[PDB]
Amino acid sequence: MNPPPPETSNPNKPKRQTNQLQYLLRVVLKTLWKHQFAWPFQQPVDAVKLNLPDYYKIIKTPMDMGTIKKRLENNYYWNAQECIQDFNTMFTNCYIYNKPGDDIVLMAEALEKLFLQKINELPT
Ligand SMILES: O=[N+]([O-])c1cc(Cl)c(O)c2ncccc12
Repeated sequence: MNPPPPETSNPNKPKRQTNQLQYLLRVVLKTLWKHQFAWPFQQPVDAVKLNLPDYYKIIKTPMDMGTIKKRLENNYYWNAQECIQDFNTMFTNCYIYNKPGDDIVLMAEALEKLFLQKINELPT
């Protein structure tokens, strides 16, 4: 079945809140969340429901915007770069599992371009 979801808290990890990390939540994630193509990325891939029994055979560092949102809400990250790496893992996993031009990939590519637009300029 499905693996445990990625952690959204960790008391051994030091927490921080920066202007940039608040912006990644309130502006970047909250607007990506509203996109019509966001729904596949709002929660961990349910390989059992989706009948993708090889998914977690191939994807060993899963990530999703639901997990990122909870991390941001928990101040789980030390800096904005940690959060941006999670977004990139999410996108890269989708391009690894799937193939150019697949419906799910076109959705990921639309979100990625939007994501790149929004982090082009972060607050001070
Ligand atoms: O939720 N989904 O339907 C979903 C999400 C993600 Cl992130 C994927 O890579 C998928 N790949 C193939 C089929 C469905 C997928």
